[PDB]
Amino acid sequence: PTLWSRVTKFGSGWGFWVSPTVFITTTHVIPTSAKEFFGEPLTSIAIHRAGEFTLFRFSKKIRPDLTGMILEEGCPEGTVCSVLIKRDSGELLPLAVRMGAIASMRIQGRLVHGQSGMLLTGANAKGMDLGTIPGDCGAPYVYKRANDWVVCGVHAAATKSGNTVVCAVQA
Amino acid sequence: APPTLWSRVTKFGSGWGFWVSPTVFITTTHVIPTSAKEFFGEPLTSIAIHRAGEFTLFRFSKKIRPDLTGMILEEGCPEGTVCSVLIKRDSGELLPLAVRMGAIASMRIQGRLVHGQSGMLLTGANAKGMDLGTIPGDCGAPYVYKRANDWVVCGVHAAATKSGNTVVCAVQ
Ligand SMILES: Nc1nnc(-c2ccc(O)cc2)s1
Ligand SMILES: Nc1nnc(-c2ccc(O)cc2)s1
Repeated sequence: PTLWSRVTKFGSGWGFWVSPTVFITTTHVIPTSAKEFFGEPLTSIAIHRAGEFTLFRFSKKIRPDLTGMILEEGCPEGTVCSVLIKRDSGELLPLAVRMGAIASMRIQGRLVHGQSGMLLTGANAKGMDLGTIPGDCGAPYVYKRANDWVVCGVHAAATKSGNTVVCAVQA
Repeated sequence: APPTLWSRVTKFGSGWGFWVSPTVFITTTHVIPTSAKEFFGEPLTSIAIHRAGEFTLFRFSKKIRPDLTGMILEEGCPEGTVCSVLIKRDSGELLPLAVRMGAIASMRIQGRLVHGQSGMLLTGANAKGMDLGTIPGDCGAPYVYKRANDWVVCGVHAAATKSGNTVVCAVQ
């Protein structure tokens, strides 16, 4: 029983199973041509979009091995989240992120709205194993609170150092 | 981390060891099977053993891993160096956990006395549990870091606190 089981390759990045029926990802990684996802006809899937945040709800249990998790709109300022990065190499890369305010930020030429954060590995990501790269978009932001894991958003963007990041959030 | 470093990480006793060269193998002293009289088809008598607390080095009289080149082993690393701990987990999953290295320290952990180079994991607020942190079976996994032009190995996983971010690297 692991959080990592819920991180799934999806379009040009990743997504996360909140429940047996609920899948979250970053809008810009979703395929733009499709009749079905995970074997289910697109005609039977509810899609809820808010900027760079997308939620899918399926009409049957795709992952009945899972329990439903808490999903919240971002987290308090100063929370140290973990971004759960999967790589095509086979690497699992949980990185600490100190979270700040919600904002519209300029990132490599584009405007991105979500919760800002800064990696604790700091300086420059120097090595692919201490920061994010473009293929990582849709990875989840999580933290432990009392006994429960909380998911509060998905990886939307990062500056050239790979050290300022944006977490797209619900609503 | 490069495939040539993960190929050196070998399942061993109750954890792992690390091939520094074709003839040199390092591990954490407490993962060694205390009854073992033979390793990789060689008798104990044909092997040189160097032991300093939780650090153990094996030197063989012939090439066990001829596919490898010798790499640099140092005695810990400068304070503030960021290392990866190269942890293998269930079914080809590779978990290179980020750690900021601190001072040489002596601690009591789970009642046991441990000595080596302390570090603070950079994976979450606290690393309690297997998704963000280390578990007993991780002991012996190597601490590596990249410099300008190459990679260095600077010790082996010896211990971690109950419910915190603190780990200890046994050093030469
Ligand atoms: N549109 C929706 N917003 N939240 C939903 C949710 C959250 C947590 C769960 O475990 C399952 C569903 S549905
Ligand atoms: N006693 C020893 N300390 N270091 C050794 C070493 C280092 C790098 C190598 O490639 C091979 C051996 S032997």
